[PDB]
Amino acid sequence: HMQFNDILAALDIDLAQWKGNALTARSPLDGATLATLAVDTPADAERKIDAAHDAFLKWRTVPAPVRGELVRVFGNVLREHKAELGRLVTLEAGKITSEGLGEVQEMIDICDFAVGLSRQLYGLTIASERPGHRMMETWHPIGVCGVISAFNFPVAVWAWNAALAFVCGDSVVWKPSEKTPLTAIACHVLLQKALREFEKTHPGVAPAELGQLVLGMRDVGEVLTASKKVPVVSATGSVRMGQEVAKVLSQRLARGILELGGNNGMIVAPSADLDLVVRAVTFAAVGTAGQRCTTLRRLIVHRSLVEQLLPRIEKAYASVKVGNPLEEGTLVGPLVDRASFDAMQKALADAREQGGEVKGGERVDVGHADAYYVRPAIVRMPKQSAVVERETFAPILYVMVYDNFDDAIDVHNAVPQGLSSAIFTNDMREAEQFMSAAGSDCGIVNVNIGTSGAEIGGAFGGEKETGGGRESGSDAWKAYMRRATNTINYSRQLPLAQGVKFDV
Amino acid sequence: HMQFNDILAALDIDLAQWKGNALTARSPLDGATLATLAVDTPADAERKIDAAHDAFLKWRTVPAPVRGELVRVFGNVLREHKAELGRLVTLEAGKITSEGLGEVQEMIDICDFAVGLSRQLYGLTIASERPGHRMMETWHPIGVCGVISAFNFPVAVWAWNAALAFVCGDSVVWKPSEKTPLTAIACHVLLQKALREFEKTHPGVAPAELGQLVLGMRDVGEVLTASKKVPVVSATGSVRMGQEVAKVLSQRLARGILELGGNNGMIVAPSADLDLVVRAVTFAAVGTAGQRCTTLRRLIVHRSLVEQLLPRIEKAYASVKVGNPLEEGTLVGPLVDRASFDAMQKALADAREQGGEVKGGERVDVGHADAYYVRPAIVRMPKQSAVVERETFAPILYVMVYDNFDDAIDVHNAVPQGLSSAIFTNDMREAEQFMSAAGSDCGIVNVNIGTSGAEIGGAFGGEKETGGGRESGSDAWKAYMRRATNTINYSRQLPLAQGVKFDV
Ligand SMILES: NC(=O)c1ccc[n+]([C@@H]2O[C@H](COP(=O)([O-])OP(=O)(O)OC[C@H]3O[C@@H](n4cnc5c(N)ncnc54)[C@H](O)[C@@H]3O)[C@@H](O)[C@H]2O)c1
Ligand SMILES: NC(=O)c1ccc[n+]([C@@H]2O[C@H](COP(=O)([O-])OP(=O)(O)OC[C@H]3O[C@@H](n4cnc5c(N)ncnc54)[C@H](O)[C@@H]3O)[C@@H](O)[C@H]2O)c1
Repeated sequence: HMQFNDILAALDIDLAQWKGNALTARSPLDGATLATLAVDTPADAERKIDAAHDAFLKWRTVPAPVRGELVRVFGNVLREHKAELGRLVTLEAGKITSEGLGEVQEMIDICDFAVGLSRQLYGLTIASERPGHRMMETWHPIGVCGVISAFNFPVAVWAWNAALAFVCGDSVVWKPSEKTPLTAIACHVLLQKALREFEKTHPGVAPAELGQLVLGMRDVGEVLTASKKVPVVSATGSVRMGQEVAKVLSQRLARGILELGGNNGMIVAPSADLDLVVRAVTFAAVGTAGQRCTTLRRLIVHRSLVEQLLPRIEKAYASVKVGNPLEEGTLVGPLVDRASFDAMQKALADAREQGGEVKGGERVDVGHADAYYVRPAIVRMPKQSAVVERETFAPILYVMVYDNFDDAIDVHNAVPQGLSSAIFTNDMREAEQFMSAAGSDCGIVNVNIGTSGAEIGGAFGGEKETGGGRESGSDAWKAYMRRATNTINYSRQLPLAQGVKFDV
Repeated sequence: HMQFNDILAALDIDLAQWKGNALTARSPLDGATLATLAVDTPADAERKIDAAHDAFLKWRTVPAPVRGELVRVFGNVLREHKAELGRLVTLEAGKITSEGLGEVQEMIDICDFAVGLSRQLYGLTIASERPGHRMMETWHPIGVCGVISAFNFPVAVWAWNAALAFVCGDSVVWKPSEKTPLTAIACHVLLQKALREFEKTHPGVAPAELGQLVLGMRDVGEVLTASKKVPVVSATGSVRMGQEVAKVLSQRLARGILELGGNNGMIVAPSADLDLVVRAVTFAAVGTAGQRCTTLRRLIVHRSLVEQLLPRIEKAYASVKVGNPLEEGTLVGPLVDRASFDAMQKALADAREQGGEVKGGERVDVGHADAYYVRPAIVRMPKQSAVVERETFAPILYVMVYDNFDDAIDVHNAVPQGLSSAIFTNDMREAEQFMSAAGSDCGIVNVNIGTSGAEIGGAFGGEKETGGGRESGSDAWKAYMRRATNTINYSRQLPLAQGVKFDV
């Protein structure tokens, strides 16, 4: 049990430098104010973008393996402060202590992955059709990387973008969610510590302005997306946010990494391991109070399994501990705020109007009118009606029955989102069909592991309204750089004159 | 010498099936009407998009090597009709006979390249951190591929997109420039011939509606870009077109391959091979009457070379034959239309107001008031002023002097476009600096080969206002498919209960 001021002190955060009376930093745990903060003006945001661009001009000529060493040092700083940073994630995002720790560990893991990439950043050498010419494809730092992040992963989304961007020779301007500024301040402070350690061993190499933190409301978010000095913006959030950002990027022909909403489903086929299913369903649907973008929200269960499987899931649901995420034993912490609670209860009301039968979903009183805890809900639906197609960012699992596998695929694919997906089956034919071109239409398509089944090494992102961006693994790093095709003529041969007078 | 009706007959085009009184197909050679055509209504366009989507649903499960066989057959059909199709390109786009032939040969070359890709389409198998799990990245046909193309490469741009899209399991809906419909009709007719040959050896495999041709004005172009059944649109044209298309794509969170304008420059450094430079400059600047998107428009010449080099370029310029592109000896055919001529003369007027000294640029009378031939212009400019930053799609080469190499790079990079670029030097240090992160900012960056130096095997496209899309070589094919990250759990191990009641 570390108090809030102990956390700040252990992170070496001096709140006096960030205090103000513009932005209230609230804890979902009890609704209490953690601190009140100053915010950037639009002009402040522009100035920070100018400084990040100057930083980029220096950083882009630093050898990438040297750039990776800063990221390696940053990984070690995060390791040293993992417990306190994780606790801050719990206080501000409301997730249980182990998920706070787990989210910081994701930051650390991507640092080490990016260190590996810092010795790669592979283009190609390519055969040329021209005699005495050589051809290659090279990759180059692109410029300032804007990062717009959501409340629910307040540190790992930024780390995923910044580790890659720094290794790729970019500076970063970060505008975190106005709901989670304190975790962002902490990350920024820990980065400054990394830069100080790196400056000891690499004097003059890293620009002090490499990472920028912009705190505030829509006005500074709009400065960032409209800035002609920011050639790529990674934007994580709602579908509506992504549409608006993409419109601004398009107007100035800039690049987007769009990581928008999910509405993730699982098909449970007749041969599924039910002992495995009941656990995988429960944990993916109720984890983080249904506030992961990969949260399981749709369950498509074969008719032969309903009578066996559903009472087991209901039994697990009822035994899940909802409570303050600081307590040992808690599995489900609070929803982030009232708007989230209201949208949940509205979704459930819609579900009932649409023929659904709701279990769970009621509010859990913890003694605070401005803290919103709920029992996870599981809703038997006669079809995948309008409410099921909405992403309600809350623990609601809609259950639909299917008979024919092709029909289950169609139902699975019929929502407008396309982030993650899973099939539980032991039949290799169904598993492969689900992963095939006519199967799941999502960016993440898993077999016998739930919809949060993803790791550093894989490209992370989705299709359809999820926006098409990819982060983290595979060659996602290319989105932080610009491709060049180079043809080099080392021949002394002159082109044919074609009757043109070239003689001296 | 093949007459127009001979060309149609040899291509097996029955004009009676395409004739109408909506769209006039005009030849830039003499301004004459070649034919008057029917056009698609918005509803026609929607119906064709529906048919292409149905075609996609069938084609996406055809093995890619089988899909490549259709493209191989298409390549052979193009070989058989190369002379006549090339002649049609000359009549409609106005380029000289060898460039008409050369453009069709690009279609043929990309077919064979796509045949190779049809046995690849590589994703990854990737280590997983989870015991008893396997992870991989797979690629899948994405859906209908919209293709919007420009007048000046009326057949190769479509071929570049369609060869890859077909091999990648996509259908194609093509809306060619309203300025070059007849070349598009020919390509579509030749594709139908390929489908008939393929149907003999592969009965029932390829959907008849795999390729669609949409002829008409903005109204059908806007149906295509707004269609929710078209997940990717490849758009080749002006910067303004690309901005408008990208806005529509963004609103529905769809993917763009944007191939917009260039404003391509060459740095000539003190050690350059001047015999080589004078030829490379002349051919890249005046070729196709300055109507390539890679046309050389800006020359940044070291002061020590000006007195030697510029009279040699002027001498070559004056000897260039401007005339009807059907004539042997012609190097420079006509501008496409009056609007192009007027914009050229306006640019030259602006250049003079901005201190420039113009040579060439006057109209060449060929006896037709509606045919626009010009002498290529070369303009000595005191600086890279406002007119030089505009892309004027005409043969105007602006010449700026430089002293310091870093300053030349800044001037080279100061325009808003970013397609292709070149440095002519024998100094390896300058050549590498130009290709480095702080060098040319373009998508194509060449050494001792001009700004049209590109080939099938390289990714083709640019940065900045050029829009960021890539076509043809390297892994450009990924833009026609959707990535999936697959994690497969084949372990029998249950997750920890975490105190949740899972027992039966
Ligand atoms: N795809 C992913 O990787 C991923 C990861 C985490 C969360 N999410 C999604 O995020 C959502 C939950 O996060 P949220 O509630 O914070 O979303 P949100 O859209 O309300 O806000 C996300 C961020 O965008 C900013 N923003 C909003 N509108 C903006 C605009 N027009 N211009 C500039 N900035 C703007 C916000 O200030 C915030 O920083 C869910 O839909 C969830 O699925 C997706
Ligand atoms: N980047 C490349 O690979 C490449 C290749 C060839 C040409 N170009 C560029 O193309 C331009 C010359 O071609 P152009 O004069 O035909 O260009 P353009 O922009 O006038 O037209 C291109 C195509 O877009 C269509 N179009 C225009 N506005 C549209 C809209 N709002 N919605 C839908 N469709 C729309 C036109 O009908 C035509 O088919 C130059 O700028 C040149 O640099 C680029």
